[PDB]
Amino acid sequence: VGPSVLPDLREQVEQIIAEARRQGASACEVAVSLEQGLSTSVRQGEVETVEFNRDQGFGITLYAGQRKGSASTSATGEAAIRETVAAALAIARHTSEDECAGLADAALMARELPELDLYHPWSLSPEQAVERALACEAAAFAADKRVTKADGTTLNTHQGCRVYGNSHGFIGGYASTRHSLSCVMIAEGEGQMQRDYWYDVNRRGEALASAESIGRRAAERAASRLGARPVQTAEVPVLFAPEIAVGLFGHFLGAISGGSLYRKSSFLEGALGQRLFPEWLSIDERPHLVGALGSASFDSDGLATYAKPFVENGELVSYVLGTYSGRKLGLPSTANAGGVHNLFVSHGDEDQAALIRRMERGLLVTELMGQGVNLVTGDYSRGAAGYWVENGEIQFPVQEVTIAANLRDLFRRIVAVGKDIERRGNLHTGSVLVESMMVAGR
Amino acid sequence: VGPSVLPDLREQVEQIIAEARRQGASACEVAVSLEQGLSTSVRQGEVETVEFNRDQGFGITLYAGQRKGSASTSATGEAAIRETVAAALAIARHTSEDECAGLADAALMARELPELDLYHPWSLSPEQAVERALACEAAAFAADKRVTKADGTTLNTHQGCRVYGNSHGFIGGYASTRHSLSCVMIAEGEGQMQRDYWYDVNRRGEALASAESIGRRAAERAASRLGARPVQTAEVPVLFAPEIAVGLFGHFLGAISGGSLYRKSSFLEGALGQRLFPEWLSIDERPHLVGALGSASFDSDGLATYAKPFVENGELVSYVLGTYSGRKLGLPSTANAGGVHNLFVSHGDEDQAALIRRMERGLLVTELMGQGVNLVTGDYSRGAAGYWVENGEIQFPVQEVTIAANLRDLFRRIVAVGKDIERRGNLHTGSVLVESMMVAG
Repeated sequence: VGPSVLPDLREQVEQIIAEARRQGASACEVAVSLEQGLSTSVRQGEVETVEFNRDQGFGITLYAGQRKGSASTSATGEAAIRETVAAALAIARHTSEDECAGLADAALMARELPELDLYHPWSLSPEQAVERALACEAAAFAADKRVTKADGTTLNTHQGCRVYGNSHGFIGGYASTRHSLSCVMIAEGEGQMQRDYWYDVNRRGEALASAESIGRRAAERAASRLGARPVQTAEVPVLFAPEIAVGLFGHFLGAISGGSLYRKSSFLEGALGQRLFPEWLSIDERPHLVGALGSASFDSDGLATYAKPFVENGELVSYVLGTYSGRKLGLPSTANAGGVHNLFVSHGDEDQAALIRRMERGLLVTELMGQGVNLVTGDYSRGAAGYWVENGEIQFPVQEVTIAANLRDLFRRIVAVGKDIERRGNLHTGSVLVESMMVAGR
Repeated sequence: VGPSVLPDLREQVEQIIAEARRQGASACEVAVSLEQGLSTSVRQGEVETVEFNRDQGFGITLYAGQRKGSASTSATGEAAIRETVAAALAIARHTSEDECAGLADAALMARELPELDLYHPWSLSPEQAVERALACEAAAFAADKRVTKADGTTLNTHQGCRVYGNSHGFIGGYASTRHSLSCVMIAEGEGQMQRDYWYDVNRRGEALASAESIGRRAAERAASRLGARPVQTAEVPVLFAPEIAVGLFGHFLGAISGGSLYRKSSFLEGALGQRLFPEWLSIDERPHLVGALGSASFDSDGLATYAKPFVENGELVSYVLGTYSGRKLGLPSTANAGGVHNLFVSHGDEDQAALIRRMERGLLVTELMGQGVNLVTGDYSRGAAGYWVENGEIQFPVQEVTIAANLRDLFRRIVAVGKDIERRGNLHTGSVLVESMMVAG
């Protein structure tokens, strides 16, 4: 599973497309995936599993005019291809016609594909996987006498190849890697027991934060929570840690995606051209970053991806749409069939410490809990944990509180975005200072 | 994919074991899985996907003395077996010795295997699949003017075959089938949007509750929630709806499983032989039920499964253990490598309506939220929703409250178990009336 195999997979995709044709299909879309890697788990100094995985499959979506049919299988080979295609068509021929259905026009298929350098094999023997996973836990325990237990420490290293093709003649494919190391620790103190973790993800294993650093960090976090208590119900400013900030903007994205929009299940429906954020705030996508964890050179329709803004000086200038979204809404695709890639929120020059100082007083949120977000109405209420701030400092840990606001207002009330930017996924935000929110606790 | 295909999978298992031997592993364990079915989704009267799946794979766990390794693939053939076994061994040979590691003794492999009749293909064209999924959503909307939106209604019908083997020479395998229809609805009222759902599951497609009945129910449930409000903080009795009662006993199971126990991460850690429940309460396992959703004739070590109690007259008479658990704890296996199969909590003759009455005043819980359960200590706190009861009737819907207690005390405080028994999974409980809990709002 490397670039070296990509050619076999192209050939496989060609055969699937050809078979669909032989069987009478109007058009079709095919995806093939190979993946393999090694996954190591440790706990309380014990190795629990060390496992090697190799997974292959393909899925096809077919058309019989305006009728649609899908099928997938992990089998390979001629009979399999014949069997899977025949199934997609049994469905296509017995389901109904969709006006919006069918591939993008052929002129729209990516003409060329940048090299995104996503493939960095990690030479990692299971002996070194176990060595590191254990060095991580041990650094946790070694960091504070009060960290007395662990949930898993998991080290994951994987390689994959994906190829996509359609009846329009498009065929595109890339190989990638992803390595991660997560650590989950339990600490006891002040009449209580508290839990936290840390992790890192990188396409190049070598760029992962040291196993030690990840462990120390999961431990400090666990320990800092000891002695958490509620606070007095009050409307105060709230500071979201970068990794919780990410989820917020996730709700933004969901709300501006075609699916939500045309299902009339989005608070942001119709918001194109509106000020949803502060004048200084921009949100923009950069799909071609070399080595990035969210890079992609084409979307799930096979349109070329391109750099673009979604929010510009506070203003929503674009929804996130694929071909079928666009047709549903009477708009063009934004070459985002399958979502965004490498999203960025613009930020100032202040770090979390600076932002805490600026907040003066309020709630720093480092964890949220529950399903309290309604995308249809923007209504938001979630359990939360973190630290209370006063006189520009962290006074003490907080738990058993809930936070409330409408997202619509929340986004308007963003006071700053920090330069303490998260790098472990597809959405780079720093910490987010919100002017005020309803904090409730008893 | 059914019984006709088993012998091919046996043969495949044999080959893998042989190939393990060829590469010099001391012993091994192999599992092969084939699965296929149809999955239909509908939403607001639209069809969103109709898809046919077919998935095959195998996994092997190898030993090199007291050293252990595992690998899996979904590929097939002489080269896939060679490459996958080679990999499990590369790991075995480069990881450390575990004194407790290795298979169960050969004497213990299941000598025979009852016919559990878990295989009931559903002749369901995608045309019919879609007809039904839609008829379910339509019944929901038709049930109450206030049910204005939907999340998915999903219909799944699948078939599988599993075969497992040992280097001890044990080989065993069964075909099964599993069909479900779930419906998720949204109501609007009273300043509110409320979400709820209903579903059914059965190995026989025809035994599923009608698509209409499932829809009506998801809608009634969504609608009943409109106007939910908090209640005043108080210590009071709490009645768990059967489907939430399942999750409770799940914490109990987790707590008496080998892993929790030897990791010293269980509040029930020395509990064998103690009263944890009312004298009248018993919990027992019945793995051989014909056609049940949880039936199994052998565990993940290949020991024969058998009917047995875990709680007898309120007393914990058994943990849930596999061979590796047993060794860790210095105890025999309870033929429960991979968990329990078809568990039952004993109950009285009262239904949910009867238990509401008996409770007189308190909180009926029909949903929980938040990962608020500490199995290490038993501490429990969770977001909850349902209805308030007074004068033995449901007064109004409740939301934005939490419930708290230690499970240790909670289980001691069980007043009764309803006969409204839950059938859609591995755990058959009725509604659970708890004497008192801390309700906060």
